[PDB]
Amino acid sequence: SKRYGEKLKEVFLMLDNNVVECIKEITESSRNGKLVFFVGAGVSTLSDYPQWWRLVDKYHEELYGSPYSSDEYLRIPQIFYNVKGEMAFDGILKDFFQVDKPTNPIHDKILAMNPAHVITTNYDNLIDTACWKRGKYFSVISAEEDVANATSSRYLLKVHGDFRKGFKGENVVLKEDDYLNYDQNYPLISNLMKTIIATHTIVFIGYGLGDYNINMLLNWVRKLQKDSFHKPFFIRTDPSPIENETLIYYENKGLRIIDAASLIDSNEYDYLERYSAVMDLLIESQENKFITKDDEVIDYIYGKISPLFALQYIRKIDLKHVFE
Amino acid sequence: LDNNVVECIKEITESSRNGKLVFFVGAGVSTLSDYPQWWRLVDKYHEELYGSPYSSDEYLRIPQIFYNVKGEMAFDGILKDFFQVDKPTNPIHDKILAMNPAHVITTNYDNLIDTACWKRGKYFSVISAEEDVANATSSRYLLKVHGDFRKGFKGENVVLKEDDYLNYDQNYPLISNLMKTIIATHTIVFIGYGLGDYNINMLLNWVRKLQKDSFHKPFFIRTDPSPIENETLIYYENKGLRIIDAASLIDSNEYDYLERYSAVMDLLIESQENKFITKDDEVIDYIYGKISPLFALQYIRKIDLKHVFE
Amino acid sequence: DNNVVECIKEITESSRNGKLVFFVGAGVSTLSDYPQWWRLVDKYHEELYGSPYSSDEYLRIPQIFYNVKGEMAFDGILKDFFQVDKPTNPIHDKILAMNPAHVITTNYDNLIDTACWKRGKYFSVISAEEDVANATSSRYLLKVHGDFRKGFKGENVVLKEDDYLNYDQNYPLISNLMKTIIATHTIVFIGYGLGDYNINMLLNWVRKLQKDSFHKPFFIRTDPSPIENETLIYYENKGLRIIDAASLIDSNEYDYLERYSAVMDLLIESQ
Amino acid sequence: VVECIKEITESSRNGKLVFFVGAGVSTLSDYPQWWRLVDKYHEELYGSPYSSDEYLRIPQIFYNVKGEMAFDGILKDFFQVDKPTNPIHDKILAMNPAHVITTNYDNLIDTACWKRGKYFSVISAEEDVANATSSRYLLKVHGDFRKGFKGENVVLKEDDYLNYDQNYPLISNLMKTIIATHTIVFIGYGLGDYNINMLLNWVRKLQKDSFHKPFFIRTDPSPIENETLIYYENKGLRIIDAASLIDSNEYDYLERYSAVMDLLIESQ
Ligand SMILES: NC(=O)c1ccc[n+]([C@@H]2O[C@H](COP(=O)([O-])OP(=O)(O)OC[C@H]3O[C@@H](n4cnc5c(N)ncnc54)[C@H](O)[C@@H]3O)[C@@H](O)[C@H]2O)c1
Ligand SMILES: NC(=O)c1ccc[n+]([C@@H]2O[C@H](COP(=O)([O-])OP(=O)(O)OC[C@H]3O[C@@H](n4cnc5c(N)ncnc54)[C@H](O)[C@@H]3O)[C@@H](O)[C@H]2O)c1
Ligand SMILES: NC(=O)c1ccc[n+]([C@@H]2O[C@H](COP(=O)([O-])OP(=O)(O)OC[C@H]3O[C@@H](n4cnc5c(N)ncnc54)[C@H](O)[C@@H]3O)[C@@H](O)[C@H]2O)c1
Ligand SMILES: NC(=O)c1ccc[n+]([C@@H]2O[C@H](COP(=O)([O-])OP(=O)(O)OC[C@H]3O[C@@H](n4cnc5c(N)ncnc54)[C@H](O)[C@@H]3O)[C@@H](O)[C@H]2O)c1
Repeated sequence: SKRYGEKLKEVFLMLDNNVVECIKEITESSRNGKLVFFVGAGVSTLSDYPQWWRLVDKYHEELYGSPYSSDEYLRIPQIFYNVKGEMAFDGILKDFFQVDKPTNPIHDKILAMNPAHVITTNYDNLIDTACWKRGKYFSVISAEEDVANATSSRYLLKVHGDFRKGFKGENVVLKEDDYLNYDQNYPLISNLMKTIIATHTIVFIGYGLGDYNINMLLNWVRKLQKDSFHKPFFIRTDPSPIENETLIYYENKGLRIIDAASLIDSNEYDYLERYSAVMDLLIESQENKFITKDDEVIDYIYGKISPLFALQYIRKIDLKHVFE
Repeated sequence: LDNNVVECIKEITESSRNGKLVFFVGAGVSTLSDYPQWWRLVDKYHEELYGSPYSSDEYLRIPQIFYNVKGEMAFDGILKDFFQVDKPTNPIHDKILAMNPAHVITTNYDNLIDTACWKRGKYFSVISAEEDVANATSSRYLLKVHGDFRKGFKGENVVLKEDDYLNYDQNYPLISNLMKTIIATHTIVFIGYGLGDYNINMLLNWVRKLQKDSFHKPFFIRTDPSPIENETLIYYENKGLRIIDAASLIDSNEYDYLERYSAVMDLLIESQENKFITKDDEVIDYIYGKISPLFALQYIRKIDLKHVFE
Repeated sequence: DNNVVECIKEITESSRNGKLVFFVGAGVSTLSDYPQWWRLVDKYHEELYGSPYSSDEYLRIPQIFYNVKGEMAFDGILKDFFQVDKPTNPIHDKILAMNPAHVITTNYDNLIDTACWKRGKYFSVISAEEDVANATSSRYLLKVHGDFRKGFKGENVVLKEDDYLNYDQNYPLISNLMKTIIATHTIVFIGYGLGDYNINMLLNWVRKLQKDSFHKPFFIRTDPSPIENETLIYYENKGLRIIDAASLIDSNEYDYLERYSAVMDLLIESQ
Repeated sequence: VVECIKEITESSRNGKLVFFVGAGVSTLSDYPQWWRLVDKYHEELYGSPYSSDEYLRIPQIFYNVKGEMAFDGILKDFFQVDKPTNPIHDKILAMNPAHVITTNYDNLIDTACWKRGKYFSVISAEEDVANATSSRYLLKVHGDFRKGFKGENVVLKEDDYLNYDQNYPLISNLMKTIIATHTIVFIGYGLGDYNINMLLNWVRKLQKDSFHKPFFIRTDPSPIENETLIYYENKGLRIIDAASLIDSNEYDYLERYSAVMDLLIESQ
């Protein structure tokens, strides 16, 4: 623990200026309550939740008997649904996603950032349980109707649905038709997601850069007026570092990319190490662990105290809350 | 009043108490403060374009023709000289504010709602442009979907010409999405709008595409001089609107619009604290609504009960 | 003027070259004593409320009547108002004689159909999705808004507000054919007003085309008064080359047939 | 296959048969497959070398970072070649197509039509739609290099495909009209090709029986899987498989091309 903390401190000390600025911005958004987390399949896989390539390859085994491009990801489930029946599709869905898995530490770190909302394409309930444990209530929206009757100000928006109503394929977006008619089938959910993106600070965690949903979001963001939105933060946790060409392309596309592999060296299959590196960097920056010089000490104290310069006297009891 | 009107009042007041009431204020409320109606601008454009002096499509066409012909400078100058006039804030603006709306969406370019919010001591983050959406300093929005003249009395800051309406979804994606989200997640009351209004019917067309029971029917405060024909009410209520008719609300003249608006506004406000229970069944229903959640607890302190009943 | 004669010369060259298609509207059908649309709108309004129309009302009133009274009443009114033997007015004969490549008509009557049949000029009539795929002829008489060939019902026609709302979804093949014919031929807009809903929709579509990637359609404005200069320039920059019958000749308000006949026969002679 | 060849022969005799020539036919003429040029782009970006997304993205990434000049330079060095027209070109033209629609941006089909004596008003840009001087059309729906080997004249990157309708309204309208008014036979197209699937997505919007189901000539080595065949025939494509039509070698594609084309021609 102490060794890991010291190594994280050294990593922060040798961190690049752009990455430290990104960390500062994310921490400021968290302090302001305007931080939204967009969780992908990486966080779900961190809890060994069934991966989608597995589902697609069982579908392909049923279709052709021998067990995958990105287009295939949507075509194969569609071919199974059409050639086969919806009953077999739903049976596979239930047999595979009808499992109970723990909430890996990345869920805890995501919830510990105090995100205003947690958007996710994951049909699992890991994030819901994680927010239940922490005692903060998130109104879960996974169907069109759920949008209207939202109980709380904080949203847990599963943009692709989930299996709360049942392990049926009409509850989730998995096949090609679901994606083609998503705008027509999920008007309210899509509008809510876009509004949350526009009004909040979005951090993409668990997504590959070439993911379908990320590219769709960037396509939509292209339409927005220049400088009318804040560039979302993209936590990239792929094994190998990010190529400079891809990094520049996707940063010009509208992302501020924090590459986990570029901060901490780890084994090719040590995804949890990279997720933890990024999330722990953010959390410790939140937890004042990385402030060492007296200059940063004065800056932190001033940031906490200066607003109180407007008041004539501050109760000593209040000073406790002033310093959390 | 009629049972359906009382039900609309109850729903509106419950939403206002819960903080989930959004007010969609049209041009009628602004005109209530003598603000120049758009038809005045359209007639001025027609008089400048032709010898002298409008359909719904002409509303957008004549400004568009004047633009294309006489220049953005001329269009802008007409708008500036016609709109750069200070006006007072109506008692109906203050009634709307006193309803405690979560958000106030409006298709008005004036600051009358802005001035009323500033006077009433209500802090709303004003969203009149695309950049304002991300810069919203508060969680309650005063959303001018058609822009305004805060940046300047320019024709590019507001949606007046036909081209502006044609490319609205492309020029105001953030604002349009925000309006649709607020409509979906809130209780919407339309005031100052004609039932055949362009914006109202565009919103109804959008709602047509939603799921059958995935949204709450917006409340439409209709304040035209004559009572709504039963055929029109049937047509528009089947389209997702719950209409509170002011003409049916009270007897009034043909051109006393302030009284018609104030009837509905006051009837809503005074019902804010009204239990709306007269028979014993309603009283017992209200008491059960107050006391049933406490059935989970084994015992309730009597001194606590005062908070249960406010 | 140079403009009028040059436009008519262009029309005649299109006719001679064989790339001429006529977009026939409501005025041409109204000439031969055919109920104007606002007459049916007034009929629906009277049935709805008992007393008597903007562009939006044109669609909404039939839509309101269909929604409340029902589809059966809508179809009954349509039948009793449109089932009638009517004569092919001289403008039909003139347009046919101009040897159009195709006839694209927003009118749901059979007038142009009967004119073609009895005049010897054969067109494959396309008024429904099934027509486009299986049409014997290569030259189409395209009724974009359908007609009553199958039956006097509102489902075969585009009248209500919802019919115009879902036209692209409901008439993909017909709309594609119309736009292709507009792109690949010379369009003469006869029987339409400048502020027409259909004309403005077509101009909206044209606005999205590549700059000077098409030939501006010819708009025959057979209206009572002369066209205002500002309106004329506005609609000429919208991709329309307008030939006005209120400036070509002089007549009174009700001489609509005279305006049509003049603006058509003069072009015919110029060829 | 008998009914499909009967229908194709009927269309050819009547004159209402159109051919959709894909990249496969030009590849037959040793014209580089698209994935080869995608690998070329991927080599100058990351240094060392394919789904549809990457197909459209690698060119897009190179265009964005490297610039327009490098994109056009690679295009010029990659397409400044002359390739003989296959016997497949001649066989396809032997049916006297009403129109020929191809996504290939080469000039193989133009030269084949010239040599065989047929005349098609080749359309490859927007301004060519109005100026066409014939009812016969050769619709190059993805542009051409006739105006020069410039990136903006063709549709081969992600941005081009995304804004195709907004940039090719007339060409898209003409293609859809030709498909609706004719019977279409697809030749040299991947059964899972992006353009073919976009066409199928558009077709699923049309009302049932309002269009002739297009013929898809599949020339892959292995026979089309029964599940894939059933799915893509339900979608609206009548699939004729050359792999199952006659046994063939894996890398000998011309044999299946000729098998299908000559089985259609001899069926005349
Ligand atoms: N062709 C295919 O797409 C395919 C098919 C079957 C299996 N696989 C294998 O599955 C493995 C992982 O899933 P994927 O293929 O969808 O990755 P992916 O590259 O498609 O998804 C990448 C994103 O998901 C996260 N992620 C990926 N793998 C993870 C893992 N094992 N644990 C935790 N987070 C992970 C990463 O954070 C990354 O941002 C890969 O090694 C892949 O080779 C791939
Ligand atoms: N061409 C024109 O439309 C035109 C031009 C000049 C005058 N007028 C007449 O003057 C009045 C202008 O209003 P409109 O026709 O645009 O209404 P409208 O029907 O277009 O607007 C409807 C809404 O505006 C409100 N409203 C209407 N008139 C109002 C007024 N004078 N003061 C405050 N609120 C009002 C109503 O509450 C109603 O909900 C109308 O009575 C109209 O007949 C119309
Ligand atoms: N539409 C209405 O609500 C309304 C109200 C009063 C009068 N009118 C009548 O409408 C006619 C023209 O006005 P509009 O353009 O608004 O009508 P409209 O909506 O019928 O326009 C049809 C177009 O066709 C041509 N046309 C018009 N009347 C014709 C006729 N009798 N025969 C042949 N062609 C004709 C003109 O180009 C006209 O613009 C006049 O006869 C007028 O008496 C209509
Ligand atoms: N996940 C993936 O997508 C994946 C993975 C590994 C390999 N591959 C593919 O293996 C491919 C081998 O070729 P392919 O069959 O997939 O081609 P293809 O996918 O480009 O199919 C193109 C079409 O053109 C025709 N064609 C293909 N090759 C031809 C040739 N040499 N000559 C004439 N016509 C030809 C084919 O019959 C097919 O109709 C590579 O292009 C590569 O993309 C794909």
